[PDB]
Order: sequence, then C-alpha cells, then structure tokens
Amino acid sequence: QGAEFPELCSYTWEAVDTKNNMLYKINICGNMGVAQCGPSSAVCMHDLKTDSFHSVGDSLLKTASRSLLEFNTTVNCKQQNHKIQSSITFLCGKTLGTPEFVTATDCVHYFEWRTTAACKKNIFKANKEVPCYAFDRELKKHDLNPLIKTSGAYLVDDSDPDTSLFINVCRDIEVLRASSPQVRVCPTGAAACLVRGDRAFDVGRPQEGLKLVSNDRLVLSYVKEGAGQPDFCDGHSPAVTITFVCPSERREGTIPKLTAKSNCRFEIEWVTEYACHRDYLESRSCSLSSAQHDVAVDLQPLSRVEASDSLFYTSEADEYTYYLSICGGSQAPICNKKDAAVCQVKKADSTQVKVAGRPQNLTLRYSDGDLTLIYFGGEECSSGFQRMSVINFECNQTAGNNGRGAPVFTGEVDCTYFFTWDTKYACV
Ligand SMILES: *[C@@H]1O[C@H](CO)[C@@H](O[C@@H]2O[C@H](CO)[C@@H](O[C@@H]3O[C@H](CO[C@H]4O[C@H](CO)[C@@H](O)[C@H](O)[C@@H]4O)[C@@H](O)[C@H](O[C@H]4O[C@H](CO)[C@@H](O)[C@H](O)[C@@H]4O)[C@@H]3O)[C@H](O)[C@H]2NC(C)=O)[C@H](O)[C@H]1NC(C)=O
Ligand SMILES: *[C@@H]1O[C@H](CO)[C@@H](O[C@@H]2O[C@H](CO)[C@@H](O)[C@H](O)[C@H]2NC(C)=O)[C@H](O)[C@H]1NC(C)=O
Repeated sequence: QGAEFPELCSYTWEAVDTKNNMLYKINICGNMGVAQCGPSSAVCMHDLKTDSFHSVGDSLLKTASRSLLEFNTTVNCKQQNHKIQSSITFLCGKTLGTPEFVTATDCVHYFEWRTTAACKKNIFKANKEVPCYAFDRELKKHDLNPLIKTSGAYLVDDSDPDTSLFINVCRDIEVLRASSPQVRVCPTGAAACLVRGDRAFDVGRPQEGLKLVSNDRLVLSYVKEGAGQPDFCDGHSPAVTITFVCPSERREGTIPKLTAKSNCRFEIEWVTEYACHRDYLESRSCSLSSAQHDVAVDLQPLSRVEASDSLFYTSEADEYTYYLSICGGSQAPICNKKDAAVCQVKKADSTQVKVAGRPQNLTLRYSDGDLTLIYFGGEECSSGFQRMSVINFECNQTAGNNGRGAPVFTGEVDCTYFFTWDTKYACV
C-alpha cells in the first residue's frame, strides 16, 4: 500500500508512561490482536496498577495530517463532554525510531515519533528496518537505535581470514553509500553479509523486531527464506542471531563477536551498554550522576569562562562558522534571538544563519566509553530533518584553555553536525 507511514504498520509498538505505570501498545493500522483492547484499537493502554486494558484510540476514528495522527474513541472521559483520544506527532528521523510518550491529560494521550517514515524524501528510509528496542518488566527502555548505522556496517570478530563478516543493527547495510571497498561488494537488502574475498553473500535479512529475554539480554534474528542460497553451507538456510548483553559494570566498548558458525547459522554476542536501561545512559541536563549512571560528569563549567574571553565558542569550517553556547551559556551576537545551542553562519553571506540545535533539546549520553552531548530540534532541512549537533567529548586532563578545551567541527552528514571536544571535564 503506502498510506500513512506504511513501514510502521508491520508491527505493534510499545511506549510507556513510567510516572503512571502505563504500558501502551500502538498499531497505526489497528490490529494488535489484544482481546482486551478490541479488534480496532490503534492505541491500547495496559494499566499495570489494576492490570486492565483500555483502548485510548481507535483505528477507525483516525484523522491524519502531514506529521500527525489523531485517534478518537467512543469512550467518555472523566471530564464531561470529552472522549478519550490519542495523538501522535511525527518528525523526520534517521532510523525507524520509537513512539515516545510525552504526556497525558485525563482525556488525551500524547506521543512523539521521530522516524524515517515521516521524512519528505524516502532518502533516509532503510530498505528494511525493524523495531530496535524493548521494555523490561520494570518499564525501563532498552534502546539499540544509537547502534543502527545509516552507512557502512560492523566488522564482526571471528577467526576466518577468508571470511569478513559484516552486520548492521535492525536493518540492511547501506552498500551504495559505503566507503569500505569491502562493504561495497555486499548485496542490497542484506543486514548480514559474508565476504569471502572478491565475493559477498547475503547471510541474513531483517524480519522481526528486537526481543528481550532477560533484563540484561536482547536478541535480534536475521533470516533468509527460499532457495538460491550461497550453498557453501550445504543446503542450510543462512541465519544470524545477535545477542546484545548489558555489562554489569561500565567498560570500554567491545566489538560484536562470533561465538558459533554451525553452517549458515551464525551466532554473535555483542556486549554493549546500549543494551542497558536507557536512563542509565542518558540525562536531559549537562550532568550524569553516580547514582543514576555509575559515572559522575558535569559539563556545566564549560559554559563559564574567565572575564577575559568570548562568552561562546567558535568552530570554523570551510564555508561556515559554527557558534556553540553549551549548558545554558550565552550565544554569539550574530545568532541573536534565534535560541540555539549551535548556530551555523554562512561565511559568504552571514545573513544566512541556521539553528543546528536548541538548548531545550539536549541529551548527554555515556555508553561504551564514549561521552556524547547532543543538541537537537534545529531548523528543518529540505529533507524535513530538524538539524542536530553531536559533540563527541574526549578526556584530556591537560586539554588547552585550562582544561576547558574548545570544540572542533569535524563534518556534516545530512544535517547532523559533528564536533570533537577534548576537555578535562570529559574525564570519568
Ligand atoms: C477527533 O476528535 C476531535 C475533537 O472533537 C475532532 O476534531 C475536530 O475536527 C474538525 C475536522 O473534522 C476540526 O475542524 C477543522 O479544523 C481545520 C483546522 O482549523 C484551524 O486551521 C485553519 C487553517 O486553515 C483555520 O482556518 C481555522 O480557523 C483553525 O485555526 C480546518 O482546516 C478545517 O476546515 C475544513 O472543514 C471545515 C468544516 O469542518 C470547512 O468549513 C472548511 O472550509 C474546510 O474544508 C476544519 O474546520 C476541528 O477543529 C477539530 N476540533 C478539535 C481539534 O477540537 C475530530 O474530527 C475527531 N475525529 C473524527 C474522525 O471525527
Ligand atoms: C524541543 O524544544 C522545544 C522548545 O525549545 C520543546 O517544544 C515546546 O514544547 C512546549 C510544550 O512542552 C510547547 O508549549 C512549546 O510551544 C514548544 N516549543 C516550540 C515553539 O516548538 C520540545 O519539547 C523539545 N523537545 C524535547 C523532547 O525536549
């Protein structure tokens, strides 16, 4: 078909309101198969407190807009004259993403979904992508979206100097836009590719979404149906199973590893903190705590400087100049009212300024030994993607500027601007 976010109708998506112990099941097409919800429920709410189900949005009472889906119901609200409703705002994203619970009134349940399905150009869409997250019994989110590559793949660790095993997470490997002459040899649509020198073989494609087996173990399975197999396996249909493991203790990142290769039925283990609860990895402020993240970080001191130099940071590039105002700091004059944490100014014409990240939209993340600060919600690019900036922090106890260091623009990839920043404040 292709009507109203097609690639999303293939699955039933969950979302949660942790403050109220509510687990939501979302099926934009209205067919999650939950007897307690009703056959046409589009948004079903599982009240875990009373263990009961209530549809809060019906697929047959849908109103669609460019980036908005509203589902009404015939259920009267606690507030007289109002019916229960559910509303999902869509924004362009680079991965399939997840429907994030935003808030709920007594009558309306609001969600926000940043997904490749809501972009203006099918350009960001993967050939095939599946849900890449799962909630545990405590309603904590285990999200692998950050590991999904929109270009290239991951070289898996094994012991075959004739085989090079490449995989992507929750989707096919983009072989067209690949810089590796090796990956550029893989078949399109493949999520797992075996390169036996001057030859590549699709040994797995995405089908089902990520699954949680234990509070610290996530499993993803790629398969292949029908004949036409490589046959080096002797009639065995290729299959790949990846087990993502959340380490009990923080540690440096490790590469996924091949633990089995029983003839076209590869098994990989990947120990990564991305498999842990998301709230253990992220903060919506410039600090991480030992209590919540097992790491103590505070970037607030980077927004302050001696009464001698600029109140903001300047990161020059070939055709643009970037001004960064971090952790509530002050912005450069040129980026006046704009309210941007990161602002891009065209060198050739300084009247062209684009917000590349807003202060109210920040995520400080620490996972697998890397500290990242992300500012999002910037002005939309032609693709519909709101500009965003990612600052890859690096520990350096003797970093210049008395430890504060300074941001260095390292490049742009489709409206996501990257910077590297060595600072003593990134030392864990
Ligand atoms: C889910 O439950 C809700 C809550 O009751 C219902 O929501 C109402 O839905 C109607 C549409 O059926 C809404 O009315 C429509 O609003 C559109 C937007 O209005 C704003 O923006 C325009 C910009 O052009 C302004 O002109 C306008 O003043 C507002 O600022 C309008 O564009 C629509 O206009 C079209 O229809 C009307 C007649 O309905 C024509 O006169 C016009 O020429 C034009 O063709 C329309 O007015 C209404 O606002 C919603 N109420 C809310 C949100 O509280 C849903 O209908 C229900 N779902 C289902 C399936 O029934
Ligand atoms: C992105 O930042 C904006 C503000 O900079 C947040 O959006 C605001 O949300 C409130 C309600 O919470 C609205 O009243 C405002 O109108 C919104 N601002 C505008 C003009 O868009 C948004 O919530 C931030 N994203 C997240 C998830 O933190």
